[PDB]
Amino acid sequence: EIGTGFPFDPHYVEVLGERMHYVDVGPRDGTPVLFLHGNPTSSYVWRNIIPHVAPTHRCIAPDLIGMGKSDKPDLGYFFDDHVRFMDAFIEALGLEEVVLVIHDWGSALGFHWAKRNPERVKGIAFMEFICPIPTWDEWPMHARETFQAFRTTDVGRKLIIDQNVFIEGTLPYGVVRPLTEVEMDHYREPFLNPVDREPLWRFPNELPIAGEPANIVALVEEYMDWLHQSPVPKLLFWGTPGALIPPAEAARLAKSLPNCKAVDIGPGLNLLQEDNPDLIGSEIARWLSTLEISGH
Ligand SMILES: [Cl-]
Repeated sequence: EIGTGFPFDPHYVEVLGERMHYVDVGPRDGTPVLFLHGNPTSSYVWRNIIPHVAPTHRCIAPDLIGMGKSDKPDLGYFFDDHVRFMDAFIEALGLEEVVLVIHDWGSALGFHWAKRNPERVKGIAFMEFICPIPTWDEWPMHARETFQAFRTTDVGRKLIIDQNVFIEGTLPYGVVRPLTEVEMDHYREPFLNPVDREPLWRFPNELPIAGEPANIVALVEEYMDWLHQSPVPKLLFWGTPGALIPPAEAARLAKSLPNCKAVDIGPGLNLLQEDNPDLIGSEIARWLSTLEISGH
């Protein structure tokens, strides 16, 4: 009873001269809800969540540049490249105020956008998000060893670029329930050609771990300090054991962040959307019905 289909018409918009693919469903009668995926997923990750929200709120879910059905410009696919394209995507759709629903690298994009444009963010739903990781000791050995290997230019590229391990390993390892072959083939579609795998390797190399890279550590601290002082409505989803956000950290954030509701999805690792999309979609729709936005 977790759906494998993608029941949305294709949309594409030109952004900095490149095409970006996106979902866009639901009425243009209020504040749209912008869904931002991370590594190594696409808008496909939101397929079972959006249908709970779309009847009453417009849902917009882009594929990041170099990912999903978006174009593949010859870039390094550093976080700042994703910032440029996601800022331009939001402007190309003429979005004014938004609600954010964000995950993994999509959460870095959304929180960084919110810090720069705080008056335009009416709420943030977030899960398995990017915050500073001051020590490798915070991760279990198996995850520590694999990401330390990923964060090399020789070994890391052989694994992610040549062997496609982020798709063939990290992805199904991040879902507690078994991902099916149909779902794996959806996630594999953008990365059939090894030369298209650059974003999958640059992303782990950008993760703010033990002080490096220092520019990402600084920007992440900046948007976490922003979040910690912001009155914006917040909805945090978490699972057990989690990956980036263990239960103990979710419990801390539930008390430290202003105007925050936390929801336990049950068993989960990084890809919570693949373990309990029904609860995540149901709870986003209930929370949207409490915000001071059109339709309240
Ligand atoms: Cl990553």
